[PDB]
Amino acid sequence: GLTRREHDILAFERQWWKFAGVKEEAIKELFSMSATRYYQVLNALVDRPEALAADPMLVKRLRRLRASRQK
Amino acid sequence: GLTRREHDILAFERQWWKFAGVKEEAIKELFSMSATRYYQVLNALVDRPEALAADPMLVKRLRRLRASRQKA
Repeated sequence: GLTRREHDILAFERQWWKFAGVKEEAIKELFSMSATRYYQVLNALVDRPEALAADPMLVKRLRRLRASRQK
Repeated sequence: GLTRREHDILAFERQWWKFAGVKEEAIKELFSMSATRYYQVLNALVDRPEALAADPMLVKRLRRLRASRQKA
């Protein structure tokens, strides 16, 4: 039943899912922490003005993603 | 005012944020469709019975990621 393009979308999408699988591992091995605690730290850090100075483009978009899940 | 771990966390996060950008561009060049219409097709496709059968874990995470994105 799956069309060719439906087959290709799923296969393409899955590759981004296996990326999520490496990031979890990379967090565990790079900083020696759970993925959950990593995002708790990222949460707190994003609102610090010092983080904004460091990478202005990145934390502006992290802030926008934050504000769209609540508002 | 940033510690070493905090600067590294932000650099590490920058790489994955750059990945999401490349995914959008890949959506537009490969499938020649806008990102929003891609997720329309993708999300309508999860409800299709043959998609659940062909791959259990992908749609199950995709089903579980929109259910959570909706419940609150």
